[PDB]
Amino acid sequence: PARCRVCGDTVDEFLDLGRQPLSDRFLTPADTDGEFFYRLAVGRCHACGMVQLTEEVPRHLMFHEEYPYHSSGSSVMREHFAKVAQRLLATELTGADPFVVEIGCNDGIMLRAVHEAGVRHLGFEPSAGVAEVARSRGVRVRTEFFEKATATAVRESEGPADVIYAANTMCHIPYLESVFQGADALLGPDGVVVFEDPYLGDIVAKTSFDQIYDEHFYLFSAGSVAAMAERFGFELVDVERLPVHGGEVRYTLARRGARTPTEAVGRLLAEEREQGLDDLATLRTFAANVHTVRDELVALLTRLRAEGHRVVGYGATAKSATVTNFCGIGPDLVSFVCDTTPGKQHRLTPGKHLPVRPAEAFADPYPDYALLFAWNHADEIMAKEQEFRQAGGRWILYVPEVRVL
Amino acid sequence: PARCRVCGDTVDEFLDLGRQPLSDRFLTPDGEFFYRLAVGRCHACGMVQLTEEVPRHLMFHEEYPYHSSGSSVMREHFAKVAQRLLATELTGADPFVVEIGCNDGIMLRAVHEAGVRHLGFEPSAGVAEVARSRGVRVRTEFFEKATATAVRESEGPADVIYAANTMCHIPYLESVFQGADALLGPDGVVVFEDPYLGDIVAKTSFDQIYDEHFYLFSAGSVAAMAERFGFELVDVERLPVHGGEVRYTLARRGARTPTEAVGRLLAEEREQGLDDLATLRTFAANVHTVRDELVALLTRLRAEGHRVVGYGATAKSATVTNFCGIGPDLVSFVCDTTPGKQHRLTPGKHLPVRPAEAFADPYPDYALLFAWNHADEIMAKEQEFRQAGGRWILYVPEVRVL
Ligand SMILES: Cc1cn([C@H]2C[C@H](O)[C@@H](COP(=O)(O)OP(=O)(O)O[C@@H]3C[C@](C)(N)C(=O)[C@@H](C)O3)O2)c(=O)[nH]c1=O
Ligand SMILES: Cc1cn([C@H]2C[C@H](O)[C@@H](COP(=O)(O)OP(=O)(O)O[C@@H]3C[C@](C)(N)C(=O)[C@@H](C)O3)O2)c(=O)[nH]c1=O
Ligand SMILES: Nc1ncnc2c1ncn2[C@@H]1O[C@H](CSCC[C@H](N)C(=O)O)[C@@H](O)[C@H]1O
Ligand SMILES: Nc1ncnc2c1ncn2[C@@H]1O[C@H](CSCC[C@H](N)C(=O)O)[C@@H](O)[C@H]1O
Ligand SMILES: [Cl-]
Ligand SMILES: [Mg+2]
Ligand SMILES: [Mg+2]
Ligand SMILES: [Zn+2]
Ligand SMILES: [Zn+2]
Repeated sequence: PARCRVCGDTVDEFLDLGRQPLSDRFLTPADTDGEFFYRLAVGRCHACGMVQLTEEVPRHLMFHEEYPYHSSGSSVMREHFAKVAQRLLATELTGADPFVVEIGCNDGIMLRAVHEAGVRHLGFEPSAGVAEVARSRGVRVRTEFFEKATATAVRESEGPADVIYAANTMCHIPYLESVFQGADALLGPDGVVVFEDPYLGDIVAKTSFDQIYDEHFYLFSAGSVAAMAERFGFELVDVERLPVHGGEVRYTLARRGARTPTEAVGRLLAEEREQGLDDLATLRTFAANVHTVRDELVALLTRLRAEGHRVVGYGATAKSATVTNFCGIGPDLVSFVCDTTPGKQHRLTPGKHLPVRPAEAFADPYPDYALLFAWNHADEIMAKEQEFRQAGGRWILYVPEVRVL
Repeated sequence: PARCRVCGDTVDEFLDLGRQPLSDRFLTPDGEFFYRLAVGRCHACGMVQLTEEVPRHLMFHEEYPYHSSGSSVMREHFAKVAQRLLATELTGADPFVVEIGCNDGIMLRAVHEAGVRHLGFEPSAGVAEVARSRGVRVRTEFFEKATATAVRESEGPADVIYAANTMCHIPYLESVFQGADALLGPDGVVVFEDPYLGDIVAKTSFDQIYDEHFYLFSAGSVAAMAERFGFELVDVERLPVHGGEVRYTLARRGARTPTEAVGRLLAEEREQGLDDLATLRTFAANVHTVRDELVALLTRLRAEGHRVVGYGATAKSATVTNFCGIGPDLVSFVCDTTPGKQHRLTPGKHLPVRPAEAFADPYPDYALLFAWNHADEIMAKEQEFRQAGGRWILYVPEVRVL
């Protein structure tokens, strides 16, 4: 059976999402025959507790020059990261020439604020097209993967870092031991690694299975991160819940013994215990709920198609690949998906090949129903689409359950 | 005989913050108003409330120096509120939102831009003209039974009545909720967000207690006030703004099913013991502790010869300075970005208010952070101060130097 990527012990599988494409490999017609697939399934290490995918997707297939996710296409997320820059600038710098490092800086949504404040900084972004965005904003960015050797080389040329930050990146990286070897080389004396990622507790509580796909190798919790930190000579010393991306936790890891864990760490552990997050049974109940959501969503879409309604998807999310492929949802059930990201438009969604169109197509004419794939952005979207609702249009949500609004 | 402004039963006092000035009344350099600031808990309905009501025309007036749109974080916060209300509550052919206390109208402007019918109530003439300037329909009236009833009659039913940092400012809740009964749709709701009692107690954030904050709402006291007025607490949400708030959703009794969040927050109040006067006494004890340590610290520092400056001329700061006895001998002046407040003096204790630039002229040894709710923003801005060896004094949730 599978072996844990953190500790090497045995992983018990609890959800099999079947054959899946790369979530962010939007296709032209020419690409469909060559299309990569893998088996997506999730399990729990019985030793260390880390919840993780069973099949590692090679990193160069996911992250590469044409990687299509631009972080700065959301107002809520631009403002989130401006506040992140402030937090780090306020609490994690010392001395005359402090140094902020980000792993997975993308289009520079966070570091651009660090730069504008005059603080020395460096991002690692192996996806060149978004890295060019970051650079166009004044950000220093190496087009390379953060791992032990690259971090260690930066330590020599740039000196110690006050903080290494990563958002929606650390869970994308199976090779955590290399990353933390790199952090141990690169951080200064009072340095920390601060990372925020989709939280297992929220996923389980919301039945948000679409948070499970190729780029989410780990579904972190405080318990698993605490064990992982200790294994690599680090220590979980602070936790913070965040509402973005469906529910996340931001973890702060110091070298072991360097800092006093905050009371927040124990509080979140107790939440996990109240949730039963570390019982496989809870995880099995999750998997049954995932199956109910699939049946109810497919039955709803099938009925709306039978009635001759028009259904269109809203937001070509990476997440949505898990939904379409696990649920068997093709162009017969959802005619196209509207998305604001220019590089996603005029292409086909992974595996199930829904056409992606610009947002403007949503109004020409308005559909009867919009399937909200970008449900983590619901208020922004439902707010602005007033003409849709005035014409009687309805929203279909499937988190935390299938429902029509 | 302290009487509950919601149910009229007896209020038991648990904290006395002494003689205080009006919080937002900054002085040019004799006729200075003081009132007694103290807080108690109605033993019958649980509502925590000030023991003396400041007459409202003294507080809310033409030159009121808070514009909501002044802060980036509240601009951002209110954009999201607009999106929330528009997404969740303002459904139908021709939905109508009313706001109590719309101020300079940032929130309603997004409702106006979405093409939704609305009306702000804003009795401060000046902020009201700003809101109008942004396209917001505003009456320059206090929201109360009569004014709300007439809006019902010209404009028809409202889907939502919303209030931010305003409901806690209004003693006359019965009048407000009558207004809302006249004016709300069938499935309409009153949605309001205010500084949360549970956070105040948890953070010993006693500077949240001052003239404008007449009520310190909890889920429990809100549920009881709602039921008194024939409404029902059907939703709650915690918000990090202004030191910790909760947003309460009220519908008419039986109109909606309370969300699971209402019960969870009531549980957290059970766990915190928030409905026990003993817990409030403990809080009052901690406030006294905070004063001792802060005073003792500032005194040590100025004997040691160090220079101290305040950062942010907040409304809240007046409670701290006057309760703690903090005058210009302990803390030399206060920097602030509100032109409105600059080159005037602080209420009661009289620290002078000078613009942000004065902080760097030269930097002090210690900066006493009154605008503690904006710590990241402020501390991230002030890189040279830190680089120069500066230090920050905070007193929430406890006195300490970072
Ligand atoms: C607000 C808005 C968005 N949209 C569109 C824009 C995006 O294409 C998509 C949203 O993608 P959004 O939920 O942010 O991330 P995705 O699930 O892809 O997830 C990606 C991939 C990644 C790194 N692995 C990850 O973990 C999260 C961080 O990011 O929706 C509109 O059309 N109209 C809109 O008004
Ligand atoms: C960010 C920043 C602020 N500053 C300054 C700006 C303000 O004067 C003060 C902040 O006041 P701020 O915490 O918002 O509210 P106050 O307690 O006044 O409270 C007021 C009174 C009122 C309506 N009753 C209320 O409840 C809240 C909503 O608003 O500090 C800087 O100098 N530099 C900065 O970088
Ligand atoms: N080993 C590694 N080092 C640095 N970046 C990496 C990486 N592996 C993947 N990435 C980058 O991680 C990013 C995840 S996208 C998330 C971007 C941004 N921090 C946000 O929160 O929105 C991608 O741009 C991808 O190229
Ligand atoms: N009965 C009443 N009706 C409407 N507005 C009122 C009121 N009593 C006070 N106000 C106004 O309520 C506001 C409180 S200040 C808060 C303003 C804004 N809602 C915000 O959250 O930033 C002031 O503008 C004050 O003039
Ligand atoms: Cl399964
Ligand atoms: Mg230790
Ligand atoms: Mg539009
Ligand atoms: Zn393991
Ligand atoms: Zn009472």
